[PDB]
Amino acid sequence: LNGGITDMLTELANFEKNVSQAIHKYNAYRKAASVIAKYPHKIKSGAEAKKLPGVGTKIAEKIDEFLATGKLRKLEKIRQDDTSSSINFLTRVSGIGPSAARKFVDEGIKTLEDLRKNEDKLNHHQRIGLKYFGDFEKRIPREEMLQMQDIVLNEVKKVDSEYIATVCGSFRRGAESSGDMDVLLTHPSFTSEKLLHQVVEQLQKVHFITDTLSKGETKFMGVCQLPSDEKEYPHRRIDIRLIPKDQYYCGVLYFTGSDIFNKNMRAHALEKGFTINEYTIRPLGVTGVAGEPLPVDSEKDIFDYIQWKYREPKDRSE
DNA sequence: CCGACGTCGCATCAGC
DNA sequence: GCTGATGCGA
DNA sequence: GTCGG
Ligand SMILES: Nc1ccn([C@H]2C[C@H](O)[C@@H](COP(=O)(O)NP(=O)(O)OP(=O)(O)O)O2)c(=O)n1
Ligand SMILES: [Mg+2]
Ligand code: NA
Ligand code: NA
Repeated sequence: LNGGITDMLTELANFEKNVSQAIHKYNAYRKAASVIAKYPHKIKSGAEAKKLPGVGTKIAEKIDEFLATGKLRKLEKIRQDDTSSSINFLTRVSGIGPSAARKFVDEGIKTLEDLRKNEDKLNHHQRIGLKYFGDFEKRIPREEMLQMQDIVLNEVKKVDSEYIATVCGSFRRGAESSGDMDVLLTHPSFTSEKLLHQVVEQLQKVHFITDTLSKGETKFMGVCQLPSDEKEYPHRRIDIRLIPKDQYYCGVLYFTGSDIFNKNMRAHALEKGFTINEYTIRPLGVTGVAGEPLPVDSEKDIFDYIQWKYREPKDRSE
């Protein structure tokens, strides 16, 4: 409905993050683009827009300019700027953030072609990002996510039948496609008071996991691909997080999302005397002092503690 | 007016 | 060599 | 850039 406005605010958001290194301004523009994306009328003026939470004076002014001229001078200008447009573009490679993109552009390295002929100036993550630049920008249809899930749940059970693994994120909520696969792993032997490596190893042995971005005792980030004389599947981003059993369901709730649904839930639990981080749910004592983590054995437990009726993953976009 | 705005695991760098 | 900081993508 | 104490 207001596609021109929300694209403009998303573009400005990227320049803030990537060129100006102004992360809070990036988040501001994104919040503004979001609140406007959901607004159920075609906007007529910046003043109409300013009524929304996240839209302030300068964005109301920007909308005014867009509506009257169909563009924004400042944006048109930065788009045409070689240095800035190249900086913003390089950050599309995974592992090249604002700072590595600035340095490349400083020394004349501006395009994927230039990155291709300068491998030795790329760290390991950035090579993998460049290798899969196009793949990493595709979404994953549900059907492939389900085949991916089949492999992961199978290999994980085969390594030790007492692992518990859950694929979270937009997939756990039932979305028709997904940007990545987030797997949450726990084992009854691991609580708060080798397990990851065994799983990653087995997924590599069956050639499901094809590259490693980073790997510690608790978190793996990397790349995987379904088996193929039909055209091969795109490489996909996979994360595997190993979480102590007593924190597993807080992890699951959180890494299931949505973004927005998380936020309300956290707020609802405040205005109920509980604090929910990704790890624990804790009570707030009569003056804001957090007490001990409360036992949690399922998602539902958390929902009870704060008297909300267990909400299905599919019903969690807010 | 003026500070918050999410917090953290891992890879790699910067300082010693 | 060791420790803390910073970049990055969550 | 926006919000709010
Ligand atoms: N800023 C953020 C980002 C993520 N999250 C939580 C909720 C998300 O569903 C979950 C995973 O983040 P995500 O993978 O970027 N988004 P999600 O999987 O829901 O959708 P897609 O990856 O399919 O685009 O972490 C959050 O609470 N705040
Ligand atoms: Mg996701
Ligand atoms: Na990047
Ligand atoms: Na990016």
